Formats: sequence, structure tokens, C-alpha cells
Amino acid sequence: KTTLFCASDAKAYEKEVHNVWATHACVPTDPNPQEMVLANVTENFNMWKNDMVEQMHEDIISLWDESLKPCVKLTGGSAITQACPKVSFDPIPLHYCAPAGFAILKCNNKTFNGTGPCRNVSTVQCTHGIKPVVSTQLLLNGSLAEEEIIIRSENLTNNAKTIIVHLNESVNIVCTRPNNIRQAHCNINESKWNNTLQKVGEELAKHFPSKTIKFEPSSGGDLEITTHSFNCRGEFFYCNTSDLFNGTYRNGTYNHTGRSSNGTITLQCKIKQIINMWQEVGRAIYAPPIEGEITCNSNITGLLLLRDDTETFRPGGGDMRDNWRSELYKYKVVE
Ligand SMILES: N=C(N)NC[C@H]1Cc2cc(CN3CCC[C@@H]3CO)ccc2[C@@H]1NC(=O)C(=O)Nc1ccc(Cl)c(F)c1
Ligand SMILES: *[C@@H]1O[C@H](CO)[C@@H](O)[C@H](O)[C@H]1NC(C)=O
Ligand SMILES: *[C@@H]1O[C@H](CO)[C@@H](O)[C@H](O)[C@H]1NC(C)=O
Ligand SMILES: *[C@@H]1O[C@H](CO)[C@@H](O)[C@H](O)[C@H]1NC(C)=O
Ligand SMILES: *[C@@H]1O[C@H](CO)[C@@H](O)[C@H](O)[C@H]1NC(C)=O
Ligand SMILES: *[C@@H]1O[C@H](CO)[C@@H](O)[C@H](O)[C@H]1NC(C)=O
Ligand SMILES: *[C@@H]1O[C@H](CO)[C@@H](O)[C@H](O)[C@H]1NC(C)=O
Ligand SMILES: *[C@@H]1O[C@H](CO)[C@@H](O)[C@H](O)[C@H]1NC(C)=O
Ligand SMILES: *[C@@H]1O[C@H](CO)[C@@H](O)[C@H](O)[C@H]1NC(C)=O
Ligand SMILES: *[C@@H]1O[C@H](CO)[C@@H](O)[C@H](O)[C@H]1NC(C)=O
Repeated sequence: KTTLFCASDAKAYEKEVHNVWATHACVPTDPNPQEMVLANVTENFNMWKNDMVEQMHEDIISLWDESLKPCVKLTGGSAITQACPKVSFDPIPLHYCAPAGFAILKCNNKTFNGTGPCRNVSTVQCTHGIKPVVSTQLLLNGSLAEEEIIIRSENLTNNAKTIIVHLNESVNIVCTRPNNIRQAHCNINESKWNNTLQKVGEELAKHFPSKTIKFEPSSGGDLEITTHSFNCRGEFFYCNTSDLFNGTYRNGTYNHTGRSSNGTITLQCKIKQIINMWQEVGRAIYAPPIEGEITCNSNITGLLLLRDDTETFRPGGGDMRDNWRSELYKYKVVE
């Protein structure tokens, strides 16, 4: 294809690392939105095979090695040591733009499952704003679906193909390490989670009909995928999800099997210093946690599930490109 560029709304005076990187690598956004309609054009898309995702992945990796430097980095046999200062870290939206001679096509089917032919298409200079939010299991601070829940997969038969659940209805998750210096928790409205998993099981049933739907905690792996992991304000949170991906859906009803309390699920989390890298196969060691109350109040906007009568799904992730895919699913670059 071609090298795209990034337009951000970032601020040169911000110390925050996303802002620095973007002012150093992205052009300013166009306030005037260049957009063409053309319903009839009938392009095909395949979110699973989309050079845009690669380019963004590249960039985010660059941004992380520039901003979130680890005290140590073990890759292969080598151990590189850098200064690993604490930093101001809040992901900002990024727009991916097509350079002169190329344009981005945008699929407008509010229910597009991200592969195949798309009726209502548009021409755009740039993607919407996308926050590069690295995480497993739970997709955070993404952009909602429009009409109903969508279920995206390269191939649902193949149970080794990550499944992306695109929710239409954000679900609050609040994580705090309050003022063991490494212990924190996450709170979720069990009624909200309730509804969401029930609705998700419905939609999942449409794709496996004679089967009862099951949600079970992550079976095994590196700690970074068997828990909901993510970076908040700098530190690396790992949160246990077993009280969350824990329920059955049978006969149009969803029962939650995980344990709650006064109608909220709380997740035990630990802040980890040693970190299995998502960028490449290796480890990164970071300084002990900063002090004071570390809190991220985020929207669960999507899931990352893997499947194994009864059909049962567990939370997955680990290929940070799936996060990008979940937002970029609806575009392709052309010409
Ligand atoms: N150091 C290794 N090994 N990097 C390999 C990556 C690549 C991959 C891929 C799969 C997918 N599976 C299924 C089929 C193929 C593969 C086999 O497992 C799972 C995990 C992983 C690994 N991702 C992570 O390690 C990771 O994301 N850490 C992490 C760190 C910080 C934060 Cl905030 C976070 F959110 C996460
Ligand atoms: C996705 O939708 C296309 C049609 O738009 C269909 O051919 C394909 O089988 C669907 N796959 C999944 C996993 O929904
Ligand atoms: C979201 O999707 C679900 C199931 O796909 C549906 O029941 C609901 O009405 C949709 N819209 C919402 C919840 O606003
Ligand atoms: C998914 O994989 C199965 C084998 O696991 C294969 O038979 C099937 O054709 C694949 N689906 C698609 C849409 O290619
Ligand atoms: C999550 O909690 C359950 C029970 O509390 C435990 O068996 C499981 O190993 C925990 N996983 C992690 C990664 O802490
Ligand atoms: C669901 O949660 C309960 C306690 O909250 C736990 O005993 C049970 O094992 C969990 N289910 C699974 C499949 O882990
Ligand atoms: C949030 O949770 C409380 C109890 O945990 C419940 O009373 C309230 O209705 C929930 N919010 C919504 C919008 O349902
Ligand atoms: C929804 O949550 C409420 C309170 O948190 C609980 O009483 C109810 O059993 C839940 N609904 C389902 C279908 O599990
Ligand atoms: C999600 O967005 C809110 C608002 O920008 C922010 O407070 C929170 O830290 C974000 N969460 C993550 C994981 O970036
Ligand atoms: C969560 O979703 C709401 C509604 O979609 C949105 O207005 C808000 O910016 C999002 N972020 C937080 C932290 O609530």
C-alpha cells in the first residue's frame, strides 16, 4: 500500500508522553471534515488483513519505546538498561490519514461485521480519533457500536481465532490503588454487567444455536493475558477477572455465576514491576509504583474472547493488533 500519517489534537506544552510523541510525529488535525458519501459503491473490506492495523501497531510500539522506557529490558540474551523515570501517561486520540493520491474508504453499515461487502461507503481523509489503549480481555475507552452488538472474527469455526465483541453500550470499570503498596481493585456495576453478558450471549447464540453459552475465566497463559491487564497513569495493573467471565446463558436467560457484593463486582489487582512485553517476545522491568491514589475510570466498550452441547468462551488477548483492529475494522486505503 502506502505510508499513512497521523493527525492528532496534541499540545506541545503537555509533558504527557502521548502528547509529546504526537507533536513530534503527527500533523495537526483538520477542523473541517473532508467527507464523501456514495451508497451503492459496494467495496469489500477485511478487518483481519488490513495494512492500516500494521502501520498503527508500528507507531504505537514506537510511542511506547520512546515514552514508557523500562529500567531493564530483557530480549533474547541481551539486557538493555535505561533511565525509567515515572511519567505523565494518558492515551490521547490519534487519527490515521491517507497521503495525496490515496484516500480512506469507510464502511457505513452500522451492523458491518468487518469482513465482506459493504453497501453504504464513504471517502475520507482520516479515520476517527483512536486512543491506542493497550490491554487484554477488556477493550477500554473504545468507540461503541451504533445499533446492535456486533461480533467480529476472522473465522468462528476456528476456535483459535480471537473473537472481538463490539458492545453498543459502554460499561463502567473503575480501578484504584488507594492512597501492600501493590494492591488495587476494580469495581463494576453487576446489574450493568448482567445485562451486557446476557445480550452478548444472545448474539453469540445466533452463531451457535443448539448450544448453551458459557463464560469462564481465562484458563492459562502468561499473567498478562490470564488477567485483565493494562496501563493506568503509568503503572501496570493486572486484575483478576474470574468474578466476571463467570456465568451461564441458557434458554434465553443469563445467570451470572461470579461472586458479587452489594451489587458490584470488585476485581483484585496487583501492580507488577516485571512485565511480559506485548511489542516483542521479551521482558521489561519498571520502577516501583509512584505514590498516592492511582485511579483510572474507564469504559469497557468491547471484549476479547476465545472459544474452546455446550460452547464456552473465556477472556483472551495478547496480540495488541486486535485492539487496533477493533477500531480500524471499518476502513481501507485505496488508489
Ligand atoms: N512476551 C511475549 N510473549 N509477547 C508475545 C505477545 C504476543 C501474544 C500473542 C498471544 C496469542 N496467542 C494466541 C495465538 C497465538 C498466541 C499464543 O499465546 C497471546 C499473548 C501474547 C503476548 N502478549 C503479551 O505478552 C502482552 O500483551 N503483555 C502485556 C503487557 C502490558 C500490558 Cl498493559 C498488556 F495489556 C499486556
Ligand atoms: C461476516 O459477514 C459476512 C458478510 O458481510 C459473512 O460472509 C461472514 O461469514 C460473516 N462472518 C462472521 C464471523 O460474522
Ligand atoms: C444493543 O444490542 C442488543 C443485542 O444485540 C440489543 O438488545 C439492544 O437493544 C441494542 N441497543 C441498545 C442496547 O441500545
Ligand atoms: C474456518 O476454519 C474451518 C476449519 O477450522 C474451515 O473449514 C472453514 O472454511 C473456515 N471458515 C472460513 C469462512 O474460511
Ligand atoms: C484469580 O482468583 C482465583 C480465585 O480467587 C484464583 O484461583 C486464580 O488463580 C486467580 N488468578 C490470578 C491470575 O490471580
Ligand atoms: C465463579 O466464581 C466463584 C466464586 O466467586 C468460583 O468459586 C467459581 O469457581 C467461578 N467459576 C469458575 C468457572 O471459575
Ligand atoms: C448501579 O449499581 C447499583 C447497585 O450496585 C444499582 O442500584 C443501580 O441501578 C446500577 N445502575 C444502573 C444504571 O442500573
Ligand atoms: C443482576 O444483578 C442483580 C443485583 O446485582 C441481581 O439481583 C440479579 O440476579 C442479576 N441478574 C441476573 C440475570 O443475573
Ligand atoms: C479512559 O479514559 C478516561 C478519560 O480520558 C481516563 O480517565 C482513563 O484513564 C482511561 N483509561 C485508560 C485505561 O486509558
Ligand atoms: C464513557 O462513555 C460515555 C457515554 O458513551 C462517554 O460520554 C464518556 O466520555 C466515556 N468515558 C468515561 C470515562 O465515562
